[PDB]
Amino acid sequence: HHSAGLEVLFQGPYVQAFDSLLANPVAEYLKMSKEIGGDVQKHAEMVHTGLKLERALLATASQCQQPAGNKLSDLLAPISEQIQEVITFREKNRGSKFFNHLSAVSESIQALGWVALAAKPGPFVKEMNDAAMFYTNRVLKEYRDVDKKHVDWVRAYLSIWTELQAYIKEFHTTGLAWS
Amino acid sequence: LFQGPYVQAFDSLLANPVAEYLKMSKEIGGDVQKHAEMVHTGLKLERALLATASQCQQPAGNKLSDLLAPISEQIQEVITFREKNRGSKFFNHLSAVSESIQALGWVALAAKPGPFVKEMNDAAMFYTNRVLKEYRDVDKKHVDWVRAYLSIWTELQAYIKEFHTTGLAWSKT
Repeated sequence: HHSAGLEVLFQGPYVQAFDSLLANPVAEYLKMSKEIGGDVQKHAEMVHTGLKLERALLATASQCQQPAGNKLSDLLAPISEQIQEVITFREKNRGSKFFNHLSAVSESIQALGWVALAAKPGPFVKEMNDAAMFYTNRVLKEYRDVDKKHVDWVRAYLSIWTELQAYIKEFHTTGLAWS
Repeated sequence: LFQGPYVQAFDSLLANPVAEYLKMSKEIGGDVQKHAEMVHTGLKLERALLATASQCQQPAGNKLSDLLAPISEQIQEVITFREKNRGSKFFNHLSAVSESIQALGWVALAAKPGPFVKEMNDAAMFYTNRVLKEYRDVDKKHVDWVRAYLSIWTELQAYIKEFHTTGLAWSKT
């Protein structure tokens, strides 16, 4: 029937593989972000939308021929706007009580842009996760023996990019496999 | 970073209704703010699918459903929020959104997308009329919220009529 509209659909193989690797880190990161609240919670919602746009692009690639140099930026404009949204939130909230949490995310979120690389996407995400780790090391120093929910937040966030590296390694090693 | 023709034409029509809806929802807060963030996410996936349609040759059956699977998940997330928040002080605001959000599913139809979105707008209108009955003469922010939300689907219909009147136009090459 038409009144029901678009029913829930099963994800194709590219996204199924992505979800099996990234579901548990993403869920834990979203749980701990809600527990911390404030700016950490607001930022996680933006990261979660970035991840949802990551899956939408993987689905595109599984059914689409890689377009011309210029024509690809038209496909990546939705994910690059979301990456910038996550970055400008940190830039506008420099007075935040959770600045290092905001910095860990803004300085690593560009990892979602691995889909724009035709060579070495894995080392790119490793370098992004090294930047997240610098700021998360500060969160650990401040909260390791004060608030354990911040310690799990750090571990949960960093494993998103560790699990993204495992996904790229298994399926898209030499770059996102376009149709 | 810069948007393609399909999405730029969408933004020309939907940027101001969407912004107004998000600002009013934040003013109301609570469950209305929570729901609007889910609607904004759905609208972002809509744009992503319009960018896919501009550069991609139309897929058949299962290949097409694989493309639509991200947005279908988000539409359902908007719908399950209302079904799980029946004890809400903003139940009609919640109902207005969940009974109309399937308008984002127009991208799946092979014919007549406008009357489909119109029917979703009729459902939004039934419940927004209950928000108006209740909150006009109480708080005019709810009146501005209704006007903002209904105009999203009014401007969507103008986008469909102008560019994708017989169905979503996919790339021919």
